[PDB]
Amino acid sequence: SGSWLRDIWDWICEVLSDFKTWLKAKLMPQL
Repeated sequence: SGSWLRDIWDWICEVLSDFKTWLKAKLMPQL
């Protein structure tokens, strides 16, 4: 089995989620 891509998504989604909050926090001029 691969058993490797699952580990990559574990840290990729975590690091990506943190940046999403940082970007969304300064990307809401008009809502």
